[PDB]
Amino acid sequence: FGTNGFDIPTIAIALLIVGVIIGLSGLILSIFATATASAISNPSPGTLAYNLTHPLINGMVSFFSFFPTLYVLLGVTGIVLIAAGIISIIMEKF
Amino acid sequence: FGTNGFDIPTIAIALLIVGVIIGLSGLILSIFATATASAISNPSPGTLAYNLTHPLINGMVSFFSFFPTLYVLLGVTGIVLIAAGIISIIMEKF
Amino acid sequence: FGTNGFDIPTIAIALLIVGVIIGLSGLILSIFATATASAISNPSPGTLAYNLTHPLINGMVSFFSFFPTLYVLLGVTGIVLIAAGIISIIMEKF
Amino acid sequence: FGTNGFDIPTIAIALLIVGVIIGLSGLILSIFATATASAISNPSPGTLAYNLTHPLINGMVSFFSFFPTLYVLLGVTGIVLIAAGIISIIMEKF
Amino acid sequence: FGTNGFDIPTIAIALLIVGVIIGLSGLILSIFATATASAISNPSPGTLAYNLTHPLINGMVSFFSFFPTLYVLLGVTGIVLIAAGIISIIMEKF
Amino acid sequence: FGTNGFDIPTIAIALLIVGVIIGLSGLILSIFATATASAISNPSPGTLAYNLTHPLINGMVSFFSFFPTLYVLLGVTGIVLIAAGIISIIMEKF
Amino acid sequence: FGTNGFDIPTIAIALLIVGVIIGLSGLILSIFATATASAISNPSPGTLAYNLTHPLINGMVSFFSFFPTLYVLLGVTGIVLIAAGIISIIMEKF
Repeated sequence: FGTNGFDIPTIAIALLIVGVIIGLSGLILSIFATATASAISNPSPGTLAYNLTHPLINGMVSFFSFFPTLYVLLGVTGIVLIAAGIISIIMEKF
Repeated sequence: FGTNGFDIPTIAIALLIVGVIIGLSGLILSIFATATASAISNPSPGTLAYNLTHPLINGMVSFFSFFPTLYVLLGVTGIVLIAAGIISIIMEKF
Repeated sequence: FGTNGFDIPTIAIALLIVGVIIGLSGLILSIFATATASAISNPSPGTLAYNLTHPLINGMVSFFSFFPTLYVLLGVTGIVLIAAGIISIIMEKF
Repeated sequence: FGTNGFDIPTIAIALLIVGVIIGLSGLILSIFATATASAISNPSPGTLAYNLTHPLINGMVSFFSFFPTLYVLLGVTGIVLIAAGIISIIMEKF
Repeated sequence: FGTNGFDIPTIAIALLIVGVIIGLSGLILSIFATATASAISNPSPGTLAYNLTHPLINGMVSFFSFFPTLYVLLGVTGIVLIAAGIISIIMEKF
Repeated sequence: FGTNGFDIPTIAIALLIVGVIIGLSGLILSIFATATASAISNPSPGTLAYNLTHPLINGMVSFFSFFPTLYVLLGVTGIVLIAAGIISIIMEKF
Repeated sequence: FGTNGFDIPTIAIALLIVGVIIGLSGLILSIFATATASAISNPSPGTLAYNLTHPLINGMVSFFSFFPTLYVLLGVTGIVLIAAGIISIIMEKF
């Protein structure tokens, strides 16, 4: 059901795979982050350990804050492919 | 029942396959999302785990919100193919 | 699901791997830093041992302060790749 | 009763085997856990033995809490296989 | 009584075999589950044994709840085969 | 019941083995720790024997405190394998 | 009266043998347990002999409590064999 490489069943299967992979990624990261939170403690506000550990958790927070826009762009990517497939069908179906 | 590659039984079979694949995709994603919801808990509004986990679920929500337009475009795709087949039949049947 | 080398499932897997690796790195460094803090003591403000040891912990603090910008740039890196993939798709999909 | 490797009697036998194996696993683990609970005592809240033994039972509780999602995913696995078999039948039966 | 591989007596025998196998599976699982229920006791709501045993029975309940949709899909599978056989007969009987 | 190496009965047996091994480990360590607690006495707070013995029990406490995160990660490991098996099934079942 | 190894008279003889063996086992164990009960006395609640003897009778009670589920599973075993024989007959009698 297509012309050259655009196949609607293939697109549906690809969406299935992408959705399930993202679900697994979210599940695994969320499970692991709880273990991280449990492991690290809060020594004191001003002792040596605080100076040793604070920037690491700051980087954790920053990178985990950068993920959401990555996911948004990854979601936006598919609409471009679908529109390109539609346009390619239109171009030489007539 | 056609001219070159447009076959009405083939179109019906293709619609059957697309519908059943989309049904399976919806079923599997809906089943898996319940397990995800059960697995992740709500630690606290302001502790370390919240900062570690919140953007991930934000990305989950965003991507799952992007699916509906993908499905709408995927549905729109078929009408173009059917109309192109009709026009191709008309062009050289007479 | 792509054109030449841009594969959305591959991108999702890469994000999974990067996230889990960063989580392991943060966990290991945070665990080890507590052992470092426990091991080193505070001899006195002005004796020989203080002169012998202070610049080392100063370098510890400085380098651990340099990590956060490294993590920020590492996070920024991925958006460039995703945008480049989108542009590459757009260039020759039409 | 199938096309290449999808056999409904074989699927039924596989479900039988999986169910009976899970039943045996639950029975054996539940029986053994009672013996574990009987064997370990509660020395005191703050003596040496408590410090020596508490994290072990904490790990017991954690791992036994991780089983339920493992079972849920194991159950979800079969629906994917059945749907794949149905789709494979549909693809080349017509 | 058929054309290539579609044989009505063979279909009837296959339905017989599937029905009897499902009957045996239900009988065996139902018999075994009573023994499981008898074996496991209820220690207390909050002692060590409860923490040790509760998630296992939760997984039991979940997986046994996942069976019904598996059976429903297994039943749906046969109609597809019968319809495919009918269509295959129609295609080249005329 | 699988495609290449993913076998649901094998997964169930593996979970059985892992659970029983962890149960035996917890039981043996808990039994032995009571004997350790009984054997070592408390000489005095400041005599020679205290200086000779205290860091050893400190290391005991520390290592036994490190076990819980080891168990948590060991539990997390299985979900990755199950998700990978599901994804591998999805990839080439269709 | 069978196909390869399933013989109804043989099955009946096997059931006869199993029943008579279980009857003999129950009779012998019940007779011997009375002699055990007669032989052991009750010295006192707190003297040396009580500490010396109580766990042994506790183990007696526990093991004799484990027999019933063993008998239940042994009884369940035969239904599986009979159903397997029926299915094997059905498979190649037609």
